Amino acid sequence: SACKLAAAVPESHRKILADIADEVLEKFYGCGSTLPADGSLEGATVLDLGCGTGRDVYLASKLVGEHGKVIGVDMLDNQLEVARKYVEYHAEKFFGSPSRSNVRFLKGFIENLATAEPEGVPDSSVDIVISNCVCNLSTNKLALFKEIHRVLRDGGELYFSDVYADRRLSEAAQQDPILYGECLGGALYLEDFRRLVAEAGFRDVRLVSVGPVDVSDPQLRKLVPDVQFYSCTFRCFKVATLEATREDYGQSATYLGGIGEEFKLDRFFTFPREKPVRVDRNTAEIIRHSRLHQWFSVSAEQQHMGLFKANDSYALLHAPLSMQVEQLVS
Ligand SMILES: Nc1ncnc2c1ncn2[C@@H]1O[C@H](CSCC[C@H](N)C(=O)O)[C@@H](O)[C@H]1O
Ligand SMILES: [As]
Repeated sequence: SACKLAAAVPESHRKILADIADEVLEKFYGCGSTLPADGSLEGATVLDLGCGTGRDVYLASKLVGEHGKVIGVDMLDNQLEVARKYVEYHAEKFFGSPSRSNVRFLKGFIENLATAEPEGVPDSSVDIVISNCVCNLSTNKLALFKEIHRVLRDGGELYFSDVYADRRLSEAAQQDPILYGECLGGALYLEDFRRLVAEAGFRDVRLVSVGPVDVSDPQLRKLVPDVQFYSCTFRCFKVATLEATREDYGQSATYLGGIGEEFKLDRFFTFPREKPVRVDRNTAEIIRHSRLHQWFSVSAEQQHMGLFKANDSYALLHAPLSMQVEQLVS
């Protein structure tokens, strides 16, 4: 019904999740994973938008390690006061519990984290911004995405899970608070998403995972007849030199190990240890300016060879976003 792990949980996250307070997991309902299984998180500052009971906040906590930091934001006392419960519990995980926790919880609206109350979230403080089945619920999406842009460091990354549509919803369906409350009503047409995040400073969206979402309950399915709701997990890097098109300047880039046998960046790129792999300029700028430069040697720009076609799905790479997400999902 939208808000439920609409894919399997990744392996590494399971080991952890076992150890997460069961209360936090009874409650909790987002479409799939909003946190990489890269291994790329040690020492990061992660912010969660609409964190609720803090499932993702506490999973991030273990992932970042004792010396990274997590900040869940949520608008509701009732959701926050549940997650605050287990700060100390989950400090066992770091051995020295009642003291060793990274996490903290701010109360505020995600469209404005500068007024989040315990304390605000200043400009350029965050490495990763996550969210699990929450952004579809915003009222001013452009405002939200700009806000996210204000708060990431340069080379930082919006990496998040949310529910998206085949097509714009009818004027009617927009209004229905039942539909909206099931995290379907507010969901975005994939092409309007891309348009917005770009309007807001993110010109390069990359799709990690797509999930079938089905309304079944036909009291709803009437207002959205031919719609096909999705659950997509998207990374958008904050990097000033990205263009809206994946141009090719001759560069390869090579994963050096440190994490696993291979680093998998998106559906299109998989760098295994010490094997160079050709990339478009954006993909290079991402690696260079993000936290990734440390596991990554990256060739120099050369001559422009027009649109990047060095990939075996290059056709699709350049396709609209709707088409990308029909083809994966089939
Ligand atoms: N405009 C807004 N500002 C801040 N938080 C919001 C919001 N609209 C909805 N939320 C929060 O969004 C959450 C949707 S439920 C998802 C909670 C969490 N991501 C999980 O998977 O458990 C709720 O906890 C709600 O409090
Ligand atoms: As939801």
